[PDB]
Amino acid sequence: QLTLDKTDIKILQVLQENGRLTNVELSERVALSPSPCLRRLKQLEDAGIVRQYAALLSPESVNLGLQAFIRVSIRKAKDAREDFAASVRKWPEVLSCFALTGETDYLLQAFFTDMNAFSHFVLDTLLSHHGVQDAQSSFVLKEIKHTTSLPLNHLL
Amino acid sequence: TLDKTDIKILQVLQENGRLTNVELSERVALSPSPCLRRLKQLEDAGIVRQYAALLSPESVNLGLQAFIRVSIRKAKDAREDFAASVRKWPEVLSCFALTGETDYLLQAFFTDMNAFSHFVLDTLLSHHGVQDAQSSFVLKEIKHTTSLPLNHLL
Amino acid sequence: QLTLDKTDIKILQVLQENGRLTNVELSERVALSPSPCLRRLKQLEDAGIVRQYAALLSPESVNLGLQAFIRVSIRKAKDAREDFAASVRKWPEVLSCFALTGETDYLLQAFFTDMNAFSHFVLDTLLSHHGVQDAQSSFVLKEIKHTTSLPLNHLL
Amino acid sequence: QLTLDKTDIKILQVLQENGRLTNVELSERVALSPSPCLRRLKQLEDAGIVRQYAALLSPESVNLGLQAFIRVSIRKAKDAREDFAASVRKWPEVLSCFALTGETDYLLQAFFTDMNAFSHFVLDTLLSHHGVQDAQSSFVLKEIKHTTSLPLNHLL
Amino acid sequence: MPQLTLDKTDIKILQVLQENGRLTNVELSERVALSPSPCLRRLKQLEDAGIVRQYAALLSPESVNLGLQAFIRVSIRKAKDAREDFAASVRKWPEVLSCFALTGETDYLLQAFFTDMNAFSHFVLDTLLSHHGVQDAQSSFVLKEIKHTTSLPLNHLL
Amino acid sequence: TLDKTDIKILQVLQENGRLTNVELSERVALSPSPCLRRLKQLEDAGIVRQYAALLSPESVNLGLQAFIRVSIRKAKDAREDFAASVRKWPEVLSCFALTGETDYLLQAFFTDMNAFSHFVLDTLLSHHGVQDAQSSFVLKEIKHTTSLPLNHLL
Amino acid sequence: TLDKTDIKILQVLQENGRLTNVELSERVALSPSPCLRRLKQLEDAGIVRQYAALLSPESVNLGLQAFIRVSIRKAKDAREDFAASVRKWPEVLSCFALTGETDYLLQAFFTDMNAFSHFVLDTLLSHHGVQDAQSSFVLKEIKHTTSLPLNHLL
Amino acid sequence: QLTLDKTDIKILQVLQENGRLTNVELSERVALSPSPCLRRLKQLEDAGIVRQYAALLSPESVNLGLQAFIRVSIRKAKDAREDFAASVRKWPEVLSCFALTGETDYLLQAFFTDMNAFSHFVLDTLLSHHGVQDAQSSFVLKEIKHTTSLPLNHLL
Ligand SMILES: [Ca+2]
Ligand SMILES: [Ca+2]
Ligand SMILES: [Ca+2]
Ligand SMILES: [Ca+2]
Ligand SMILES: [Ca+2]
Ligand SMILES: [Ca+2]
Ligand SMILES: [Ca+2]
Ligand SMILES: [Ca+2]
Ligand SMILES: [Cl-]
Ligand SMILES: [Cl-]
Ligand SMILES: [Cl-]
Ligand SMILES: [Cl-]
Ligand SMILES: [Cl-]
Ligand SMILES: [Cl-]
Ligand SMILES: [Cl-]
Ligand SMILES: [Cl-]
Ligand SMILES: [Cl-]
Ligand SMILES: [Cl-]
Repeated sequence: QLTLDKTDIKILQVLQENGRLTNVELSERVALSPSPCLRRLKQLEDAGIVRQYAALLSPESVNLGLQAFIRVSIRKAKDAREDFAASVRKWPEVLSCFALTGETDYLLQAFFTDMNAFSHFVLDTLLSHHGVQDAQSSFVLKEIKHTTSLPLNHLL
Repeated sequence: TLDKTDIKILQVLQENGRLTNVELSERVALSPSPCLRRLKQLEDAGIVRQYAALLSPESVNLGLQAFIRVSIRKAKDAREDFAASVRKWPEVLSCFALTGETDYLLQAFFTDMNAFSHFVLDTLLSHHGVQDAQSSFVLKEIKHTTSLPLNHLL
Repeated sequence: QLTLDKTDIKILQVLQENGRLTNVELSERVALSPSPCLRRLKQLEDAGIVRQYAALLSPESVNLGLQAFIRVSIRKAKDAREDFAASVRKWPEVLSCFALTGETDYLLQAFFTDMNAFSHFVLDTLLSHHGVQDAQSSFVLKEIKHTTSLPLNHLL
Repeated sequence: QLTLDKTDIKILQVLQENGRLTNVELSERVALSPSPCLRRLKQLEDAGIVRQYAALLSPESVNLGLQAFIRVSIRKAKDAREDFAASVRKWPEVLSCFALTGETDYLLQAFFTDMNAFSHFVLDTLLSHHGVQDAQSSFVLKEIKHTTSLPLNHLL
Repeated sequence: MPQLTLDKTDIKILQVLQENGRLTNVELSERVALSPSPCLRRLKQLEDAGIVRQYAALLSPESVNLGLQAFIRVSIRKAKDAREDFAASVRKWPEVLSCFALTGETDYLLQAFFTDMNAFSHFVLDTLLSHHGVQDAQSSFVLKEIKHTTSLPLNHLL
Repeated sequence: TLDKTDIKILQVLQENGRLTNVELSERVALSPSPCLRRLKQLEDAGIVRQYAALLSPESVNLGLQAFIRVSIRKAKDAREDFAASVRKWPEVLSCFALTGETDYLLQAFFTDMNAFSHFVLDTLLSHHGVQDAQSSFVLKEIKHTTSLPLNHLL
Repeated sequence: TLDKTDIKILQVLQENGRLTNVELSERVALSPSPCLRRLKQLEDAGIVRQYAALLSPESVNLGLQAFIRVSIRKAKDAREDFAASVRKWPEVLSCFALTGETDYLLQAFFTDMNAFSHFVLDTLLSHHGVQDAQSSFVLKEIKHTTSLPLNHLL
Repeated sequence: QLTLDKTDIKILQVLQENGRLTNVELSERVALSPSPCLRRLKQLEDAGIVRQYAALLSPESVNLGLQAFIRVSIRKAKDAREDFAASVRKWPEVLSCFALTGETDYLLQAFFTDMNAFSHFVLDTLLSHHGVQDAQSSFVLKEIKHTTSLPLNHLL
């Protein structure tokens, strides 16, 4: 079970918040010299800790006013879970999809311009999928918090 | 005014947040200087809100991922107080007020059930604004990206 | 109370579909001369059988792309229902409100431009009303049928 | 499309509540001369903003004392949704039907003389529809508000 | 114990009376192959034992214009003497024929009769929901009666 | 057509189906013969449909009262077949097709959970027309009368 | 039939199942021979069905305790096939057919959510007789004993 | 902590099923001499691995023919949880009580002679507890499986 030191956590905490920092900029943030700082970054990156760097966008800025959480009930037939998994990976409007432990078989998170766009997706793609028994959706009224930064204080 | 090129820039940067302008301009078929102008404007307008290192939960021993459905107390200030506190809980990555029976959906990460339990009993349910909560946990990730769809703009 | 016959039913059927027929046009299709037709229609109005003539609009034509069914739970406090009723009647986005027999205390039918408008209303107006314990909402994916015409065949 | 101003909105606000006003009456209320007023209404009709004029009746006055909200669960089979939609459009007791985003696949609003008539409809027509999986209903205890007027001032 | 107390002919008497509560002793005795005197003694024991708790005329609801039969699910408020106060009021409401505290999510299940939905609505809005003990109620209505008897099964006593 | 006196007759007999005409006459404030004649009209109008002895469940070792919520199979004749079977199960006193989520509500009596369990598992759930069933049991009987309200008729 | 002393023996042994007969008899105020006779009769009668060492779940790295609500498919032998399988799943300690909307409630133990996920996805949901399952997890154990109440017998 | 080898596991597997085996019998089972076996068991006890030895009884043999699973809703005040836990620990008919992650706050497992006894407990002890908001229950129709033995193969 992974264990990091005080400054390696600091590095990871800076990178999560600012994925596009030069080494000097990171060095300054974590209180190291660029050489030791770069050396630390290597090993973290080489450990698989960092899986991707991403630009995160404002959904409103690209006319995606509608954010849906869709609860999908899967058909109880063979390959339905697999087939559905495969299709969801090819739907760009669905950002995330998890098999969950409760009543909802799959929770999907998806973005749309408006309800008309959402309606076309649900009726013409989602519910028509041979592996999908049913779906029900709720929508975002307000984003309270949304970060991609994982908690790391358990590592110290 | 986002055209085919602005969209491509956005699509490339969502997948590869750490691309050099050299590689960016190449992938979006622009000379370096026009490309750097476009990106900067996209950044200044707030279309690009942040660049982020995305870590692997497993790699950092966060094996338990929770979706917590929170029922808020029906009292003045509860919603604000709760929102204010959730912003200070680093195990909670996102919190959305929703349109259905669930008032707030939280997505959070923990090492194991023990850590989750300490959070729920001693922090979440003990918050004066929280009436109740129930949770589900991830059995399997089928998909997870931070990339928004952009095709509707085209 | 009026006694409605074949001809009165025909009048109501004709006007439910075509509310703006002139008396001459109405009289032409119902088997009453224009004078008795005029008189009978005023009787139907005066009896409260015809409660209103309305122009019906297309929601999409006036940028109302979001139609919501809002299930509201009322607080068990004195005046909650009465204060809620009074408020609902002054909320223009809300077209219909019915106290119902099942688990939902009140069902509201409302129109909005988009989810953002819906959110402002739910958060700033509905959920902040002192009589309102909670709300949950569903939205129209597709209109299969929508008429204002009541069935009248049982009267024949 | 058309560009709507205060006067156009007023024309629409007035006709939504007073569907049967003569052109002269309408022109007096909206502060337009009869000729321009006539032209303008034709344009609003032609644009599809005004889709119908209807006499609205009192359900009680025509012995339709039971108003049902029916939540219908559709069978997951090919053509079930379309066969159901086709049939619903031929059932005069059902005034509206909407496919919704939540747990209910379709919400129906229907009027009946009484529970007897409801029960005949449900047992002999609705639940026996090959496309219908199940139905459950709620009935109106009290009407708090019921209008057909859409809110328009967002256009100003 | 009833198994000890009641024999095959005492069962027969209870079955007969459950279906035909207005039989004289001579009639009852004739259907149970008993003489009036013993038959009357046996019935007396059954009434004194509390086995037969009541005789009643059962009416057709439709014949008295009671077209609406409701099953009402009531949630009690968690307060001192909410349950007691509610039971007291429900015992006074003639439209409610039966009320049970149940083991599941529904706190109380009520069975009630009304002429139509308007009368149901007046009861619910003005009487039931206004009651300080009542947190909430939700109701279903009979589409069709498949079976309705008051006769208890007695074969286990044999 | 029913007047105040007809209402009194039905009210009285609902509570005591064994009352002699003499006693009934007194309670409804009629002479014996006009009272006997009114009651025959009511019996012949269908208004009185039955006279019944009502027994104590506890007295006959039926200490378990169940309300069973049955989901019917969505098939031709599953309803008709379930209905025909229910009519032949003496432990089931009442069965109604309802308007809500519960397709059929059955009211039934058993000695104990043991006998209930045998009924549920070997008779109810094994029926071809039964999709599922779930049950609640009586904790306390607050009220139980067979008497209909009649005040609406006056 | 169980007298006051038999009850005492059962009370003591439910809490201390490995006591010597000498120790046992000292705690019930009996000589060893009578105490030994009594215990043997209780064992022969089937009253004491087993002696068991009880373990700390956390001590053996079983930090996740699950309650699994399983819906059985409506098909011939599904229930029986599901029962037989459950009996061969060591992670499942108990399984009850219940009266409410949950057909079967299982109590099971796992090291963590990863192990739980494997069991649910690869074993449970893949069983032909399982239509659906949903689970909850222990946040805190408030009380857990194996001792049956015996005061009703006194 | 105490690190378990295969022979410690075998001791636990054997004693979980037969908690009353003598040291001679236990050591024979697990392929040890009596003395080492005695020491190993003591250490497993001292480490808290074996927390208790128990005589397990047949519920039916002692007239406990009703087994209930009680889903309790706790009153949402700071005192309710601790007061309920304290009271539950003193109710012998409740064998186990767990706070769960789902909608049910606490799940109780409890035994009674019959529905009379259960009802008395629920109405007069449980529902009347100041910390209990509500409770709902299910009952065992059939025990498919019931053991106290934990699985231990993950340790091998
Ligand atoms: Ca599911
Ligand atoms: Ca809510
Ligand atoms: Ca409600
Ligand atoms: Ca659905
Ligand atoms: Ca309840
Ligand atoms: Ca149903
Ligand atoms: Ca079930
Ligand atoms: Ca809860
Ligand atoms: Cl999966
Ligand atoms: Cl929208
Ligand atoms: Cl909020
Ligand atoms: Cl559709
Ligand atoms: Cl009605
Ligand atoms: Cl019982
Ligand atoms: Cl011991
Ligand atoms: Cl043993
Ligand atoms: Cl875990
Ligand atoms: Cl043993």
